[PDB]
Amino acid sequence: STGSATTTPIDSLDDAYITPVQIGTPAQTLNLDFDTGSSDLWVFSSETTASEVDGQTIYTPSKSTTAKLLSGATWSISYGDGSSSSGDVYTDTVSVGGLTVTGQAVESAKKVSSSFTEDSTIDGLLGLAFSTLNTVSPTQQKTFFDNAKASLDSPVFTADLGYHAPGTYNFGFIDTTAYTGSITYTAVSTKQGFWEWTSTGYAVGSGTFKSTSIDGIADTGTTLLYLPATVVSAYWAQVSGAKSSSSVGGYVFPCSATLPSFTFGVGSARIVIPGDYIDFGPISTGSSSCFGGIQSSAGIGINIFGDVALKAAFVVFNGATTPTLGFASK
Repeated sequence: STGSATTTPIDSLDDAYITPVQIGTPAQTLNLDFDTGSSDLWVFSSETTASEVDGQTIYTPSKSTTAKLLSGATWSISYGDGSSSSGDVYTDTVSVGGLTVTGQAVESAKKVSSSFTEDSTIDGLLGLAFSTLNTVSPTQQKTFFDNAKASLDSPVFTADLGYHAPGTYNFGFIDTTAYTGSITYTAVSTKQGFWEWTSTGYAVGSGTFKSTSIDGIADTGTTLLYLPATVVSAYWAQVSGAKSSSSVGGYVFPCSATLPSFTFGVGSARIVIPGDYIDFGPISTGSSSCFGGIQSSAGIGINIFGDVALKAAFVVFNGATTPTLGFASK
């Protein structure tokens, strides 16, 4: 089997991407944030505290003839941005782009933190990291990809995120028309539950490539590119007037600037992030200070190849017995 679904930016900045997902019988379609940095499929629901729902579409398990309470199971998750959610668990039929999994754990939110409430465009998350990170207790549950893998034509999914435009998540096949050149594959460590890999270095604009190992995670659920402070300083030093602002919470730059590109290495290959992809717009409405899309990871504990980086590539998440990651230009 295969599946193919379009993923759409939630706003004009590409702050996140939503993909429609069918849950239950008859189908209830929710727009979920596919997140290769976590491993829970959770949704706003009829069980979510009413004051914490503000415009989201909810899953109502009582209206699904295939929903079953997973007795005794609870979940609770906290994300790197400080947001969180928790609740109980149903199993139900879940389909993405024509690919169907029966018996998928659908984690129903009883509580969500304010940032989820305040984002009316995201109805939940669909985790695509390794199932060892799944938070369901006392019986850990598998991701949608883990459940589908055996049925897929090939045990892979691909992320093709657009810049200011829709893109595609495919399951079970590699669309050879969706990228240019060849796909360069690189090793993955699953020891932390992430799609963790080592970039071979970077360049800023037309500058020379610096060969240096940068361990980080391919995370579709993180908006920006978080890299070591040395790398980030070298980037922003090429932008007149750019500075790190403690009050804003990262590097800002004059909105009048033209930003240089940023290149990262994948083995001997190179992925070029155009400068425009690094512009996240005014820090507050009407400001002439703009927020940068490359930020320091120094306070995180891990480097994160988020959407800013991944949207410059066609990315293969290869879930073979030994997982690997593939990157191609597009």
